[PDB]
Amino acid sequence: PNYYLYGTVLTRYGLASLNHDIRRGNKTILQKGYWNNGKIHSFVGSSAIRWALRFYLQKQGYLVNRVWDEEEHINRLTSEDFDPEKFYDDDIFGFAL
RNA sequence: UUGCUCAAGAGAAGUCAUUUAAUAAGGCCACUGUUAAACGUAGGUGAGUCGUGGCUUUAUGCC
Repeated sequence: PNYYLYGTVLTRYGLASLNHDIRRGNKTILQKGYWNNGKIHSFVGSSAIRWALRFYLQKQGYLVNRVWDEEEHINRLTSEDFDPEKFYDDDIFGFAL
């Protein structure tokens, strides 16, 4: 049967400066917009969280097609052809060429 | 003085009276703009009115 895992996770309190918007001028301003009650809330992109999850998968030793160098800051592909059967990355996050 | 010399085709008259291009018609039925992504890191400003009034020590600032 089809099974789904939905979840809302709440992070710990602290100072935050993540996923900044365009660094126009000298300021590095946050990614902010409207939320409930019509007040301004700061946002963090979901692509960053997906990248963090993929990096966790890579660091834990699971076989992933995309590998982060952590030194040259370049993403390298283990195999040009995407194989979701073998790679955790392709199975979970999908792919598109 | 020219086969010439002169020489009005002239006077008057409504193309009129009447007539629906009318009756009827669905541009209709179907369509995902699908799939993937770290913001990394450095780019600026245009425009009035004129002589103390409630607080506060003139002071000097609030409305």
